[PDB]
Amino acid sequence: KKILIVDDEKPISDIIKFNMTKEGYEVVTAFNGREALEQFEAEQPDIIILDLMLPDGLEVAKTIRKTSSVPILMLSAKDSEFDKVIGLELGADDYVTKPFSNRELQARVKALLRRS
Amino acid sequence: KKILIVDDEKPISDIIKFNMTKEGYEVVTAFNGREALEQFEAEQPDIIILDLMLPDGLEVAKTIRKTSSVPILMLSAKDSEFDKVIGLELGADDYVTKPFSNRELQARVKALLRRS
Ligand SMILES: [Xe]
Ligand SMILES: [Xe]
Repeated sequence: KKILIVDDEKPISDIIKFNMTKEGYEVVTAFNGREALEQFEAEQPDIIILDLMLPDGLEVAKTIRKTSSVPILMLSAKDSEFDKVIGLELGADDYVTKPFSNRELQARVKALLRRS
Repeated sequence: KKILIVDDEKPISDIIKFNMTKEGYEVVTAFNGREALEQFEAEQPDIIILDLMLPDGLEVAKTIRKTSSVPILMLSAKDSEFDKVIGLELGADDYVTKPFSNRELQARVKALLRRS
């Protein structure tokens, strides 16, 4: 399976990339909203891990949902009700906060792919 | 023309109703998100003035846009960039803050109907 990690912090992007590669996923990366959209169209990932804050995540997920039902897992340091709810309502299938557990992230990615 | 005013404060709802009636609009009212949706479907207004905070406005406008291009003018006490931008991106044609000028509200309603 192919995962697109949309994350503007190269340290976090590398941790997720390393862990998904170890699990046997193919990884493509993007570091802003424009790159996320280009990678999305060109690579057709099976799942996207999308941070909410990008050079926004809300906007990327909105435009994606115009054409695609690809599962989106939103990742963010923002952990209030309002953040989670508006990520889910704007199309996220799931919303995990940072810092996260590597094993939980993996379990939640598999649960998204299982249902999809 | 028919205006649906979705506002959960009966004092503000009455000020807008009074002013739109004086301008020759037919007015229907709704005081929460559920009533807004019911009035929308049953009354088919030409325009909707939608407050953002309801017993949300963001959710109402989202679901409306699933089926309809009816012009939406968002009205709110929240006046930050983030509020305006996410109201517009979630489908509002316009975003006016409270307190507002009665004459400006009227001018902006007419400008929405002119283009539509
Ligand atoms: Xe958005
Ligand atoms: Xe929403």
